[PDB]
Amino acid sequence: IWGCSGKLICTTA
Repeated sequence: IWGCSGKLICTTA
């Protein structure tokens, strides 16, 4: 779920 809402670790490739 591509959703960066308050997340240092929101890189998922």
